[PDB]
Amino acid sequence: PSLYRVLILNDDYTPAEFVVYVLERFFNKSREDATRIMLHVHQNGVGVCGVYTYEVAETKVAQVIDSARRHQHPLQCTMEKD
Amino acid sequence: PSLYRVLILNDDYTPAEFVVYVLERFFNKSREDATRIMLHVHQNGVGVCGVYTYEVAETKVAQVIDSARRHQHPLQCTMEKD
Ligand SMILES: [Mg+2]
Repeated sequence: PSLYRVLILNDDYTPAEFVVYVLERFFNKSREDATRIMLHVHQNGVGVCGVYTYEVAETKVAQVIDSARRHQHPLQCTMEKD
Repeated sequence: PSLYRVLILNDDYTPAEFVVYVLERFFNKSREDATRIMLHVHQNGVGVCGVYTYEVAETKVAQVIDSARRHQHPLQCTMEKD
């Protein structure tokens, strides 16, 4: 079964603390891991949030976009085969 | 040790035609394949260019950044464990 990684992209608008919040809320990240991934996205432009089956990855991507827009942030989230 | 995927990230400055050029030249993509990946960059924010050993991935990333900046484009190219 081929799994899929969920990615978040950097942007200049979305607050760092919201990205940490998203990682903790939707990707079961510890505070430390969420902070490191957020910083990785900031530094490298993209970061890996988790790995799931195709349909679950689709769900996570959707949940992040929904949350982000309702929080008034343009945060971009997508997926790739892992 | 894993192989490593080379990624190109979207930005609001780099011409589509230059992204296609980079994919053709540095990642040996056919015109259609280069176009396909470029459109993924545009719509999803990131596209996969190729998968290589670590040192070769580093080389590709470097060659893309070198080419991009000399052509006055801010195109970001990075790598992740595949
Ligand atoms: Mg893999």
